[PDB]
Amino acid sequence: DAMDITVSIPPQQYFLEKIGGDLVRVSVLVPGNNDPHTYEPKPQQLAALSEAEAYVLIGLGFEQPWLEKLKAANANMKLIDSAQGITPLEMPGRLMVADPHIWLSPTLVKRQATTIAKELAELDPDNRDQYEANLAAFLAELERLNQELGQILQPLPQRKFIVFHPSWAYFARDYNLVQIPIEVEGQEPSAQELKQLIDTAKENNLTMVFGETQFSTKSSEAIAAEIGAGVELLDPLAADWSSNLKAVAQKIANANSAQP
Ligand SMILES: [Zn+2]
Repeated sequence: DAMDITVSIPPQQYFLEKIGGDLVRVSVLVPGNNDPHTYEPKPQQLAALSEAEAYVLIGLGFEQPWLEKLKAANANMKLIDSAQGITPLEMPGRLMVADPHIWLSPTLVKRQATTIAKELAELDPDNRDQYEANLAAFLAELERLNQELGQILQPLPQRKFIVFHPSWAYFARDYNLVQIPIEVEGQEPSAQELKQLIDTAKENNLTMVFGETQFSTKSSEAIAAEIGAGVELLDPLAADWSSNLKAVAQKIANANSAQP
């Protein structure tokens, strides 16, 4: 019957569905409207883990906060580090911690899905073919999306974009963009740092402040007001992954192109 796999975030469900089809029944630990960095799994969720045949970790220390509770919920549960074999980027803040947001890189997702499929075929060999097949289809979908995002951003005069939460480092890396984070987690306590950001923005004529759906937009609205730019939201946990990245790229493009 359908194999019960659990994942940390909505985007992973997208990948598991593409790879597993009706052979998997995916459960998500962190809701899309929540900040996974300060998320605490609920008791009902820990209880349900006893049925999970495996759990797909994002890796790179993303699940560290509840990593142990997971093993305690089920030691038999196979932990799938979907980030293995990938060279990570350093976090914007402290330059000695890996950046976990690799699920927003189409190219890197190819690797993530490949690790998932390989692992699903080990627990359920009979369907090894459907997994490898679904994987191939998905990969090709990825290269397509990758190429599509490239034609939207490549010609953009402006390569920098201001974000609240720094969750697009890997995405901005693939398409030669630079995210300027409003939030930090261990950098310089310079209370005026946000002022340097505003002046840099004004001089480069940045026209938009991209806040994240999972966080308050207060500080982004203020920043934007001061820079004279607009405020838009990007949803890094959107379940509708593929279509979401395209909308994102499109917003970037509308903001980083010669303006009216
Ligand atoms: Zn994040």
